[PDB]
This record gives sequence, structure tokens and C-alpha cells, in this order.
Amino acid sequence: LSIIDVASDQNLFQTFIKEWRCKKRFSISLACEKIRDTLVVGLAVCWGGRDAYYFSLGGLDPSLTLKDRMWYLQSCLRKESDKECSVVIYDFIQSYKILLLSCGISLEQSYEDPKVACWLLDPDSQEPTLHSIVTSFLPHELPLLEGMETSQGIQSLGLNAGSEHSGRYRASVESILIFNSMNQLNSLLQKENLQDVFRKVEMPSQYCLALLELNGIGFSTAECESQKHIMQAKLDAIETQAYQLAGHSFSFTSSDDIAEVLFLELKLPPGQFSTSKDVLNKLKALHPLPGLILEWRRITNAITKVVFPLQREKCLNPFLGMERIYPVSQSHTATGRITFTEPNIQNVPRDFEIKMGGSGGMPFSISMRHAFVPFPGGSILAADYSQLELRILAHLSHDRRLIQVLNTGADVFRSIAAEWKMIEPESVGDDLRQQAKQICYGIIYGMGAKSLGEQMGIKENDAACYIDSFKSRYTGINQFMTETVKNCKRDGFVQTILGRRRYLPGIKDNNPYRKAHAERQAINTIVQGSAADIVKIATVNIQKQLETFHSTFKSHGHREGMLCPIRGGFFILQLHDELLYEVAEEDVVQVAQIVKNEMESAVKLSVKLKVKVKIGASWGELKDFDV
DNA sequence: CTCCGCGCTGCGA
DNA sequence: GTCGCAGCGC
Ligand SMILES: CN(C(=O)Oc1c(N2CCN(CCO)C2=O)cc(C(F)(F)F)cc1C(F)(F)F)c1ccc(F)cc1
Ligand SMILES: Nc1nc2c(ncn2[C@H]2CC[C@@H](COP(=O)(O)OP(=O)(O)OP(=O)(O)O)O2)c(=O)[nH]1
Ligand SMILES: [Mg+2]
Repeated sequence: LSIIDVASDQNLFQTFIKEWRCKKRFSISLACEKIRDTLVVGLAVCWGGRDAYYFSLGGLDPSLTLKDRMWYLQSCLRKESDKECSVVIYDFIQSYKILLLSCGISLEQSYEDPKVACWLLDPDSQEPTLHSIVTSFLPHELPLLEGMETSQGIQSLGLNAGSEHSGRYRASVESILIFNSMNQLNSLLQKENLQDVFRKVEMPSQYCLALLELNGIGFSTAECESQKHIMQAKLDAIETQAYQLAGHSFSFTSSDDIAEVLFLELKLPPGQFSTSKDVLNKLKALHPLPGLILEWRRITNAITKVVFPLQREKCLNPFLGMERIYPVSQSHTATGRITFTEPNIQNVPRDFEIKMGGSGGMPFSISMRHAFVPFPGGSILAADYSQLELRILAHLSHDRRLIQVLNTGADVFRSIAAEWKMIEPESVGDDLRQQAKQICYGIIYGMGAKSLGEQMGIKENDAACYIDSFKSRYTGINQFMTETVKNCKRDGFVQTILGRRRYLPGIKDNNPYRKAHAERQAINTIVQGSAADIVKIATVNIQKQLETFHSTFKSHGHREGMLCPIRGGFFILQLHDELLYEVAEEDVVQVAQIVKNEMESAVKLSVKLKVKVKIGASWGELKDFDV
């Protein structure tokens, strides 16, 4: 195709930079090749048609020194008041990282990612690939990717150095394929009214998500190995104690040789012979072994799936003098939530105690949320949304009882256990509060009486009286739920607070399980997704105002090249109703004021949003803050 | 065929 | 190598 090598002639280069400055929209494809590791060889630009303007950064005019080329490169990729420029890149979060870390260019224009648009048009769709966006939106240029089998991988074609094709060809092909496909996706977004969401909350959230990836969460490898050795010892003692409690050895992973010990060798009560966790919690009250196996599964899940993984992905930050974990973002969820991968620092286990030693042992707290530490002379500011997924239900269902218990102040999860266990509300521990939290949310979202009785440890008909009490007590929640399945059946889609549409065609299926899944999924999506929006619209506005009062830097990777006092706040992790920031000592109070002022001013609902700000030297060592 | 929802990950088949 | 089951987390 038309591949203009702009860096070949001096007059040809300056004409490309002149035309580049008149563009209010263009495309980029970072070209990366092997060393013979990654290495940005060049770049690709497109403003229309099948013209690709390769920007070699390594056959070239000697008068165009690399340094003179990099000045013009940053002269066109930086904002200058009302430039109105909107770039289109295939992987914005990783292209913004590679450009900042391998070239020194901190992008400041507007951004448009075709992958985000493909998800915003169908959250249930498959992860977009360049072959999946061309086949669906630009099929008339599909014969271009012929031979380029790398188009079927989520890695950008220009960033896939493993392909035998040159980095120039791979980037030039992608530059025109993503520019024209974005014009088609922009035409579809403008039709469904969702174009504003793509550029006002969604794509600017991926910018904050690219910043947190360069920042990374702190990690204390010494606190991990200490918490590990306490856990392995209890694991080592649970095996020996359990193997004496049964007389013979038995693998805690073989449900066959476990049900033998419990239901047969120990004559424990029971469809039957199930070593499930819902059953072993009921049998926990009869023999020490049903509780020792549940502890074996808790420690093993930690010392294998949160400990050993975290001590693998740890990296050194020589500038900050720390060892920080570098997770990966993933916003491709059906509810709009943001999850993390490699490693998932969202699944870090909660604070749990182990009792080791003679007599009644000795209490030993194991908070694995505690090795995550701030920088020298820093803090970790966490801000909760209280009960966001229930205050939203109050704004939609308008139930006069859910709003009553919301303004009261009681912990309704504890109050559920007070009615369940017939215990004082203040006596409800966290283990029972979490079990009652699952009972609270599941019953609202359509938990059956069979699963309720199995969790509650009571009969099916006994648990059915608890469900029918909820329907009678809270009556506005079901008026909306029956009206929600009315609006999803007539339309075939559920809409969030921002207009995002999840398409549920299974609500008309002939199978009762299939209609129920979509019926249930419709009620969760309208409230789980509306919460992921309220978080996202707050996440962007907090980085916006932190960038206003900005005598600081905006990311640890940004300041890694400018080098100095680390003064500003930083992003690290986002839980589905809680935002964590790594603020610096000097302005712990200012950021906490911005994080909380914006998390409330993010949306305006019937029920005002309550936000609880906490602060400390660890994600587990958190204490309240006044703001 | 089988009835809260979303999400990731290691092991075993 | 690939996917299901089940462990934890919102
Ligand atoms: C019938 N029942 C109940 O009502 O529990 C609540 C409650 N509570 C908590 C205390 N309480 C008394 C007046 O406030 C009340 O109504 C609140 C809510 C929500 F605030 F979220 F709306 C949801 C639920 C529910 F669990 F039903 F979903 C119940 C069901 C299973 C159990 F193990 C214990 C109780
Ligand atoms: N359906 C469903 N949603 C859940 C479940 N656990 C968490 N969620 C969703 C709904 C609430 C939201 C926040 O979860 P958290 O665990 O932060 O809960 P919380 O009740 O807001 O927290 P707390 O009262 O302890 O501050 O995530 C669950 O088991 N089922
Ligand atoms: Mg919470």
C-alpha cells in the first residue's frame, strides 16, 4: 500500500509534519522489533485512505538526526490549548506506556481506542482483535491482513515483534485499519447515543488505568515471607493433627478419602457424601476435623495462589527504592467493572486469624493486605462507597424500607445474622457478617430456596420462609425487579445509569434455567454496572482535580524519566466499590478531600452517596481519617 | 441439561 | 496444551 517513508527526504519530512499539524484526528501504530527484546523502530500515521506515513526512529536523510526527529514527534503529540486533536491507537494503555518508557513522549491529546468501542457496543462480546474489528467493521480491507496471522492475537500488530513481517509493514497496516475502523465505530456509537460515554468516562478511565499500571502497588517481600512461614507452619500442624484425629493419612484434596473419614469412619451426619464447604461448615460444629479441612483450604489458597504468585511478579523500582508489584488492567467485563491480572491483587485474602501453640494456641493475625506498602514517607489512602450497590437500588426501586435501613446506620449484614443466628447484632463477627452478606445479596438477586437452606444450614422450606419474608418486608425492591424483567423482555437489553446496554437475548428462552439466568442477570447488571460507572466517573474526576493543584508529577513512570521530591498522590488499585491511592505525607489531607468530594459529586441520586475515607501505612493497616 | 451476580487462577484430568 | 472445578476477592 501507500507507505510514505517521511524520514527519507528533508522536504518530504517537513511536508508530512506540516500536514500532521492541520489534522484534528489521526492514528498511531508503534512499531516494535527484536534486538537480534522489544525496541521501538518507528511509528505509523494515517489521516485517511490507505496512506501510511512511517516515522523511522532508527535509508534516512543524515540531516534528520534522531534528536531532531524526536522534537517534531513530540511537537505533534502534545496538546497546545484547543488543538482539537483526537488520536486513535489500538492499545491505548500499553501504547501510552511504551511511548513514555521507550521514547519519552507523554501523550496529551484526546484518545480513541477501537477495542473500548467494541465492548461499549456489546459488553458480552469477545475480546476484540484486529481481525475481529476488521471482519466486523471494515471487511472491505480484510485481504490486507492476509498472511499476517498475528492479527488473531490481542497484541497489537505493530507491537508484535514475534511476527516475521517487518515492523514497518505491521505498523503501517494497523495504522490505516484502526483509523478507518474507528470512523465506523464512531458512526455506530453516535447512533446508540453512547458516543459521549466512550469519550467522557470510559476512555478517560483507561488513561487513569494506564497511570496506575506505571505506578504499581508497593510490596514488602519481608512481610510476605514472615506471614508465609506462620501460614505454612499451621498448614504443617493441621496435617499432623488431622492425621492423628483420623488415625490414618488422607489427602485434603481427595474428596473420596475425606468423605470416608467424616461420614463413614467418624459416623458424621450427611444429596450425601459431599465434602462441600457449605456442608463442612455445618459439620464444623460436631468434630474438629470438618473445621481443620476448611482451614487447610484457606491457608493453601493463600500460600499457593496469592503468596507464591505475588513473590514472582515483584520488580525493583530503583528510583523509589522499593519492590513494587506491577499488575495489568482489564476493563473488558460485562458489568463495566475493572479487574486485574498478572497478578490479581484484587483477590488478596482478607484478614484471618490462625491459632498456633499449646493450650489455646496463640492468636496470630494474617492480613496479606499488609505487605502492600507506600513509598518512604507515604501512605495508602483508601476510600469506600459504603453500600453503593444498595443505594442505587434505592434510587431505582424506590423501596420505602431499603431507604429506611439506609438512613438508620445499622449494619444490615450484621442484622441479618442477628435474625438468622438469633444473636445480638453487635456479636456478629466478620466471618458471620461475610456469610450474611452473601445471603443478603444473593436473595436480592434471585437466590433459590435450595441454595439458601444449604448456606443457612437449615431446610429448604425453612429457608423459603426467609425469602418470603424479604418479599413481604421489602416490597419496592420486587416492584422494580418485576418491572425490570418487563423492560428487558420488551427490549432485549438492560441499561445502566450512563446508558450502557447489556444485551440479554436469553430472557425469552424456552428452558426455565435459561430465562432465569437472564432474568437474574438483568437485575444484577442494572445495579452492578451503575455502580462501576459511579466509581469510574469518580476515578477520572479525582485524577482531573489532582492534575489541577499540580506542583507534582502524574505517575511514577512519568517522573522516572524527568530524573526529586515525590509530593503528589498516586493511583494503585481500584476495588469494585473502593478506590486506593498512595498519597504523600505533605498532602495526605488535600488528596483525601479531593477523593471524597468527587466520589460524592460524581453522580446525583435520590439517596446521597456516603463515602468513608481511611488512611495508613498498609492496605491492611488502615485507620479512619476525618477529611 | 438445571436455577444470586461479576471476576481471576492453580491443579488435576 | 486446554478446560472444569473450586479456592479466594468485590
Ligand atoms: C427476611 N430477612 C431479612 O429481611 O433480611 C434482610 C434485611 N434485614 C436485616 C434485618 N432486618 C430487620 C428489619 O430491618 C431486615 O429486614 C435487610 C435487607 C436489605 F437491607 F438489604 F434490604 C435484606 C434482607 C434479606 F436478607 F432478606 F435480603 C432475612 C433473610 C435471611 C436471613 F438469614 C435473615 C433475615
Ligand atoms: N451478588 C453479589 N454481589 C457482591 C458479593 N460480594 C460483593 N458484591 C458486590 C455488591 C456490593 C459490592 C461491594 O462489595 P464489598 O465486598 O466491598 O461490600 P460492602 O457490603 O460494600 O462492604 P462493608 O459493609 O464491609 O464495608 O460488590 C456477593 O457475594 N454477591
Ligand atoms: Mg464496601
